[PDB]
Amino acid sequence: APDTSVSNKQNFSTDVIYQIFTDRFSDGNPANNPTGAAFDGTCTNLRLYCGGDWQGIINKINDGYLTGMGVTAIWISQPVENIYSIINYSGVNNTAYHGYWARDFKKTNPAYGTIADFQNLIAAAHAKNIKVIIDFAPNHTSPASSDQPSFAENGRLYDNGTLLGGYTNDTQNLFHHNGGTDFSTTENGIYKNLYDLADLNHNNSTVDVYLKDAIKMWLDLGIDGIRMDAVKHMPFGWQKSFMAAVNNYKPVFTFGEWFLGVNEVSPENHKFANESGMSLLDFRFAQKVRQVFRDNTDNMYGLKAMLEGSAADYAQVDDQVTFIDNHDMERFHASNANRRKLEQALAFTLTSRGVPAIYYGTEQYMSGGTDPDNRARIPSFSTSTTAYQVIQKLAPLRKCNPAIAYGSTQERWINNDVLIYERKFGSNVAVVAVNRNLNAPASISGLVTSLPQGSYNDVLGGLLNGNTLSVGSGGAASNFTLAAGGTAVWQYTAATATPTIGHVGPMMAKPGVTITIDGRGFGSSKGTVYFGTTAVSGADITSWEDTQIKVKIPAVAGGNYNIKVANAAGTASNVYDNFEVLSGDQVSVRFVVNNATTALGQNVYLTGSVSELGNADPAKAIGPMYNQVVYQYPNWYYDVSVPAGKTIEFKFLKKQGSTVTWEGGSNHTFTAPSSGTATINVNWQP
Ligand SMILES: [Ca+2]
Ligand SMILES: [Ca+2]
Repeated sequence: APDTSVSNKQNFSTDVIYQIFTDRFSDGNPANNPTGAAFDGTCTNLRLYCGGDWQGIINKINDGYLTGMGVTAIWISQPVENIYSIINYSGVNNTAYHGYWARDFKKTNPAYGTIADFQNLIAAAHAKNIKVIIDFAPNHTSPASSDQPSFAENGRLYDNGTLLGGYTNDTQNLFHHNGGTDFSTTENGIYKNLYDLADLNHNNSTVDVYLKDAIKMWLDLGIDGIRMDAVKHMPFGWQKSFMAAVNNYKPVFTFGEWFLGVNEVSPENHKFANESGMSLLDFRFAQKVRQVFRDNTDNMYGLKAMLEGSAADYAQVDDQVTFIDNHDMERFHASNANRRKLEQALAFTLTSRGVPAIYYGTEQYMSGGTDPDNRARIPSFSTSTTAYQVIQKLAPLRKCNPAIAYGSTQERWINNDVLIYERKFGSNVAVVAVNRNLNAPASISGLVTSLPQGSYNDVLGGLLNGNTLSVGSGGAASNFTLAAGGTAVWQYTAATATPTIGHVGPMMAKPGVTITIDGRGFGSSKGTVYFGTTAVSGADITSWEDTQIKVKIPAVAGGNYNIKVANAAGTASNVYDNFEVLSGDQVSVRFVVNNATTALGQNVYLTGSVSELGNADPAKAIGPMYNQVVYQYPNWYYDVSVPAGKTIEFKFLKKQGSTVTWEGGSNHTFTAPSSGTATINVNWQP
């Protein structure tokens, strides 16, 4: 099918996701309502159980509210069974209405619905061209206390009914026991508890296997995507082996939550997004958009710079999940005023790079503070709101215009309160002019674009005070007046001649796995897929359309490659870099090194005989390794996803500045496991 089909689990750029907090959306079946002190019919107490369930969600689907909006995907609350306990925090009673306090990843939450209810959810949505993304929190279980078993549910972890263990008396070692986290360091915040949430020990074979088994169950259910929780509070090494597990099996678009504060740029966030095998939330995009349209703590210059920087930092920026607000921030809309700001941001976000998300109720101009004041129940389902329209107008541009789903981003006109950017993909253009100044009308002159010559009517139909554009020869738009707080969208579409790739996914898998190349001008006739230098043609190319191709990863050596297509004729497309062919199925193995003394700025990295280990390249070495929590310096440690059932030769190195000091002697060798975790404790060879 076309890259624009509901069937495409690997691509989400052309969609518009709608983030729904299940319990605060629609109550379609009163039956599953929690009782007693855990329920609040009125939803007046934003910390109890309101009644939101899968049923209600289906009800909004077939009723037109969702589809009307032009929404194409829904990311819901964690489907899994949560704890029933009614925890009390310094007086206030709380619940797992949020869906993060899990007890059993193999069962559903009765409140949300039953397996059937869920399956009904997947079928109801699929029937309408709506994708389904589920939240999955493999980080912790629930709140617990080592010294107090009776509190809550002792972070107990079940396995489809059969009790695995609990925080207290963790003899199996399913959990971590290094106290809570202070967020001081990336390492510290991984191996230590988050508040009171009993951290899971993925280093345990029992926990690693089980979790990789829970997601599959959901996989086989119908989900078209996952939303990893606390991707920052989980061992990067282990996450990659998780992704490897999903990919090598039933690949699906996966993104995670790596919070970012105002003006916050983490080189670590980039590396995770780039190499993990999954995208992340675009806090970088979101944080700035707010400073530019809501709190106004930066100008369009701050906006442009972000757009540019981000574009080079993330290897697959067209994979980041953009938004203006969510569960972890207050509502973009200030009760106080000017809704035009929200709408401008809304306009901004849906016509920009990446996959746009929309927090439920945003189209209703919802207020509130930080959680729980940002999870109130949707106050109405009216389709007359200007924000619903705006979404209803620009949303489908991701499906109809490719420059918007795969285009690039270039500034073309800008000052303090104005920004005129253009998306460009093949012979597809689109220019979005935005005037944030709410008190003045901007006068633009000298604006140049890629649009052909002719008139261009504002897609928004003057909805945001946007005008019709007059583009003369050369692409030199006439002198027009951008209305105050105005917003306009002119675009140009056209058949694309040469093969152009706009997407690839999964971006990480072993040989045999089937990838989904997306773009335009591939031709209706089967061609050939090049994986670096190796070609792919014939029966190994499961499918070929003008928009999307489906080939099987060739039997090549694990490592980074380039994807490039050549239509039946022989014409070579554009190159798509950063594809990782794994040496095979993966496992999470923790590496240990003794007496690795060092000096300031000098750290320890790990390299090895596998692509997964950097193939001996020091530029591609693993680390810097950790050395404070689990193990203490001079002992260094690190969790690395390695090829399963393979004899590996490794050697440690130390780096300080650009200078590398190698380990002495011959490589240490060991044999990774064909399943589960494993630890390798060795000593530094002088
Ligand atoms: Ca209900
Ligand atoms: Ca953790």
